[PDB]
Amino acid sequence: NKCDVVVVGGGISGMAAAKLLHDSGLNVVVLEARDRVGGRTYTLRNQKVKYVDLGGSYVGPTQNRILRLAKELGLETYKVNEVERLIHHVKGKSYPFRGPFPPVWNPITYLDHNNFWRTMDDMGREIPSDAPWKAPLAEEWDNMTMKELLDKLCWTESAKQLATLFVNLCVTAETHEVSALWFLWYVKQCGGTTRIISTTNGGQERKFVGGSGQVSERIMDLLGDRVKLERPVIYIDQTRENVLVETLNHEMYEAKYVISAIPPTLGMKIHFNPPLPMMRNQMITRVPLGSVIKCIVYYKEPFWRKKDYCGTMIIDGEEAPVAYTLDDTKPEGNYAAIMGFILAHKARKLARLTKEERLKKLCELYAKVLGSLEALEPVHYEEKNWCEEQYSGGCYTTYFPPGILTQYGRVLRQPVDRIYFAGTETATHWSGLMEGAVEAGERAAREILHAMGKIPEDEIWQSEPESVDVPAQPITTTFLERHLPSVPGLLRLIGLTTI
Amino acid sequence: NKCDVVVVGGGISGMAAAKLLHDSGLNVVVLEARDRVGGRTYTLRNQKVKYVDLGGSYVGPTQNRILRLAKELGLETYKVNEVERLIHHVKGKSYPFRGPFPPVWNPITYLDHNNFWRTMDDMGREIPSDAPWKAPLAEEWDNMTMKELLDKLCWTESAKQLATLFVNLCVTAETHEVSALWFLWYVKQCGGTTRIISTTNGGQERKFVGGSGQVSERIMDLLGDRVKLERPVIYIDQTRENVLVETLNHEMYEAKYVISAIPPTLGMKIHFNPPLPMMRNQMITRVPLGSVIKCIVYYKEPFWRKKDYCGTMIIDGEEAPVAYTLDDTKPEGNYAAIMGFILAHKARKLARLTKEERLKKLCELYAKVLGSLEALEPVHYEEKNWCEEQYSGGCYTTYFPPGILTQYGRVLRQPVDRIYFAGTETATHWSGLMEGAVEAGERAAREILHAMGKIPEDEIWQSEPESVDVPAQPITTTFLERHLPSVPGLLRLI
Ligand SMILES: *[C]C1=C([C])[C]=C2C(=[C]1)N([C][C]([O])[C]([O])[C]([O])[C]OP([O])(=O)OP([O])(=O)O[C][C]1O[C](N3[C]=NC4=C3N=[C]N=C4[N])[C]([O])[C]1[O])C1=NC(=O)[N]C(=O)C1=N2C#C[C][N][C]1[C][C]C2=C1[C]=[C][C]=[C]2
Ligand SMILES: *[C]C1=C([C])[C]=C2C(=[C]1)N([C][C]([O])[C]([O])[C]([O])[C]OP([O])(=O)OP([O])(=O)O[C][C]1O[C](N3[C]=NC4=C3N=[C]N=C4[N])[C]([O])[C]1[O])C1=NC(=O)[N]C(=O)C1=N2C#C[C][N][C]1[C][C]C2=C1[C]=[C][C]=[C]2
Repeated sequence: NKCDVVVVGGGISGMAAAKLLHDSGLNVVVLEARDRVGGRTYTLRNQKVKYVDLGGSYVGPTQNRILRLAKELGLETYKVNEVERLIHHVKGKSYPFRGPFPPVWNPITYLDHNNFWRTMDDMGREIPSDAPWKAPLAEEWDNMTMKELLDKLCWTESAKQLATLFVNLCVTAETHEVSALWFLWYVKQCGGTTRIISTTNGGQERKFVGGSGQVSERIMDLLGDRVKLERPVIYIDQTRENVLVETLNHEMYEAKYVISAIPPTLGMKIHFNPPLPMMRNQMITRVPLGSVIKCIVYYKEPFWRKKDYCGTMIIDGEEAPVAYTLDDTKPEGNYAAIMGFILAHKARKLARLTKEERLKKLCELYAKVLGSLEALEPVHYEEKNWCEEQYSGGCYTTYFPPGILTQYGRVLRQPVDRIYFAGTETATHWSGLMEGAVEAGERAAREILHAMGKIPEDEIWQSEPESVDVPAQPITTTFLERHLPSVPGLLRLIGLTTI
Repeated sequence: NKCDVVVVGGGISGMAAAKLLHDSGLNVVVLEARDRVGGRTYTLRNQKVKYVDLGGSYVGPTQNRILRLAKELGLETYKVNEVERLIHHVKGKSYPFRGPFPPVWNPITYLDHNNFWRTMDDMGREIPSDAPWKAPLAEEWDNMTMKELLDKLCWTESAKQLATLFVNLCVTAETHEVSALWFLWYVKQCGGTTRIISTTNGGQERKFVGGSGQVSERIMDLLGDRVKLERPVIYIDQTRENVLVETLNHEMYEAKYVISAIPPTLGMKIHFNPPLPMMRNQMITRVPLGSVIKCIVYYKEPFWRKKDYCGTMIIDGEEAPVAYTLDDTKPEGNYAAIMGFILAHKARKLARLTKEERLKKLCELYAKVLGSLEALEPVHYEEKNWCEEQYSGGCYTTYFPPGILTQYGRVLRQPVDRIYFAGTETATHWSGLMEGAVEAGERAAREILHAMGKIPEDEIWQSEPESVDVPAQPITTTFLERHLPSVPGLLRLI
């Protein structure tokens, strides 16, 4: 009933906010719609898999907040398998390689690929992480889709196809669905192209032993009966001295402040009194989440390793249901498994099939890519289509269609009277991921602490010490990578020598 | 409590559905979130204006359903003033003209303008009204914004600027915000470029005497206590024999079927049990409404008429708060007024100002465009910013960003168990307008009648006889309009 702060949403962000406030001595309540905490993280446990992350899973260097929170809760990480060769499957053929990027041999295609990634990061440097709408060319970039940008930048189909796969994989959306400004911000605020795409030294380096769901679960353990499950919030009334928060199951909660720790668009599920300001009212109708099915196929052994394949496959082409896989085998070497994502339009298209039909398609794909009949012999299968989730809206995160980030972006984490906004979408570093969830939850909590006069203004945003367990190697480039011309750059160079 | 059909939303679509079901002998309840009916229509009454439409207002030829429904309810229309000259204000100068289209005199510009409008309609002919995702090039066109299309098609800045204004005015959204497929469908399903843009013989020909709000009000009068105001729906449960509909004010309604007559995205405000199917679950997060402030400045006299101006202004350029106006003077010739729309990003930008500040900006603009100091002497002002409305989400209607219509469009009016979908967004003719609201409400009602075995399948969709009061003249083109080359066409010929 009565408390200091109501946190709407018991995902990592809401739980991190609640924990910080609780630790500070405030009385907090977490109102969670589902019969579980964790939200876009979910760790299934059964005898066949032991445990498996069906939602958010990967953590890595530079994600120091999630690493610190998890460590404090008694969790450990392990390294995703990248010992053996990666595979790039292009035009029906597999090409093994090493390093974050698939190598390209054609001199022209090489220049084009090199220029694409370089330009993505170049453009990124012009975009403030905490205010992407302040980029010098914000409007120009926001008024273009990523498809238009790729069409302009890529002088080869090879680069365009790989860039497209990259976008689909990064933000579970099609290149024509998303703003170029927003996508460029998204990559930059994850530390750039190399950091976001890498397993070793990147966002996919590690997973939590026992699953990421433990983060939210262990915070719930700490908070006890303060977490209220199956309490979807339907109504927030700020017309009186204390904020009134009502749930679907007919309960009323009274608080000094509220943290909204749900995906921005899911704010639509709440009726507000007084109405939201115009900009937020419209913003929450303009910000969809992406589409993805996370699929894990289990095998007797990690047979790919015997062929000097680590389990990573970058698979291009419309026919492939999954465009990207990672080895999901336990650190102990058992429960051998391949994790694959079915992305964007394919999540929509293939949702029509049965679980068994999807398993068959994945195994047949993997058999071809790995050149291994063993891939046709799965022992178990688990999957989760996040598009079906009423209380998520999709995964991994919210994307911005053209024109929206510049017009409505500044509204995202602007308080509405006594409502403050958490959720990974409001983060400024690794927004979209578990790291961003922690950053945003703790920042929102500290905004309330400041509002109560408990901390100074300069303590709202707090730096995080680097993990000792997961140190970050710097992202480096070669002289040639920095200075090799683009394709049009080479053509202009030829033109001047001709003239 | 218990009834045959619960209609969620008491706008024109919900009211039209409820009326049809009521007339058929079913027990209906309308659950309306606001303290009023009408939704995206709202007629304000006061001494200063008598009445004024602050939402949907215009009707015209080919909109036979809204005209028939209004007539039955005892309403009449009158013609929007288009006797005198229209004005196109370009690069700081006013150019008076007659006919629906502002003329162009540069020959290359003429070819470009002609080709643009022609191509819009050409493309439209390949788009099925009831299934735009079935267009032969549906994916190609859906994966482009209108901005990209205009960039490809328009070889002149003049054409591109006017095309942009057209998009902004049509769908209260920026060219880069919207799918080309969806926009081309939108225009085509309103009868094409000429029909949608025209006052005389088009969508802006007429208004209702006394206001369009009377449509929803008079149906509420007919239905009596069946309409429940300040009942926002929060929860729909379909797990049991009868559908359970719960409201915010703690009431429970039980019905055999439900009609959702709210903007698609506002379905998000309802918690569903069981959850919605995947495609609808995501669809309702992908479909925003546009942004507009409707502004009416009142004057002592319709002074523009004295200068042989009808009051229609098409105003190019970023600086102008309002890109389009119409004379809003009463049929009697009193309550002289100019109606203007503040569109898309300008609605966002100018919302920051006070009502008085917007009035000043509009009056100064009108003084410039009309070349009249009389425009600086308003006697009254009314405005409505639809972006602020929790239970609308915007106006005039829902737009589809690139990629959405092809991926999710088929979901729009697909029933979910015992929930059927009305609302202007689900119409196949004049979707977005009051006409579409009536079409969709009556179709949704008839889907339920068919589900109950009361009517055959072929009666779900019903043709509408042409209004005798507002007959439609055909849209015609000249030989030269049809056959003159585009700019690249002329270049290839050279
Ligand atoms: C789903 C997913 C997947 C499948 C995957 C992934 C993910 C996801 N991610 C993301 C994560 O998960 C996120 O971010 C997080 O989790 C978030 O958090 P937050 O913010 O907290 O949120 P949430 O969870 O959602 O929560 C919320 C809550 O609330 C609630 N509600 C609602 N509504 C309501 C409520 N309550 C009350 N009332 C009302 N009304 C709900 O229920 C919930 O609970 C991720 N992340 C990370 O970190 N990691 C990972 O891994 C992930 N994932 C993914 C990834 C991928 N990656 C890839 C690979 C390769 C590559 C890539 C990318 C790029 C490049 C390369
Ligand atoms: C806003 C607006 C404006 C400003 C303008 C306009 C408009 C609008 N429009 C549109 C109309 O209005 C519409 O369409 C209608 O109205 C719709 O209907 P419906 O479908 O029925 O829907 P609504 O109204 O929205 O209703 C709904 C209801 O529901 C409710 N809710 C919500 N949620 C809920 C509820 N309930 C319970 N629960 C829950 N949860 C609400 O409240 C409501 O009530 C229009 N239209 C027509 O027809 N006309 C006109 O005029 C209009 N407007 C406009 C126009 C413009 N035009 C222009 C000029 C020149 C040109 C143009 C265009 C193109 C070319 C040229």
